[PDB]
Amino acid sequence: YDIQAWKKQCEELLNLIFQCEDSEPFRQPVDLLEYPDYRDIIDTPMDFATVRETLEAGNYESPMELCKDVRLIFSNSKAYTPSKRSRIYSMSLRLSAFFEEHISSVLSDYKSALRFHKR
Ligand SMILES: O=C(O)c1ccccc1O
Repeated sequence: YDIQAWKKQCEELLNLIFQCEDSEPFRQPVDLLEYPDYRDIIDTPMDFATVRETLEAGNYESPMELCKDVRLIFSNSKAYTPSKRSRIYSMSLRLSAFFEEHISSVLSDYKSALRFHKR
């Protein structure tokens, strides 16, 4: 029932993601010189370094907020891809499955901690 435990759990999950080869296209903001039409399709760029920095700055109030930003990295890849069989989009799908399988317990534990506190 540790209400604060999600933060270190998310830091550790981000460490695992940064080690994953599938995260390489998503570690830093999409290079706008390499993809000049990116902002014509994507309204809100997001990347894992931004997520980590937001977390480290103390600017997430809950793991659900972090999860919304990570999910935005994946939805941006899905929206920008010219093909559902592209290399970068295929990496995003694997990385998304890995993230979802690991974040589930972080969210569950946080929500359980809040409920225990309210009780
Ligand atoms: O699928 C792609 O080719 C792609 C390229 C740049 C950024 C995100 C992407 O999904």
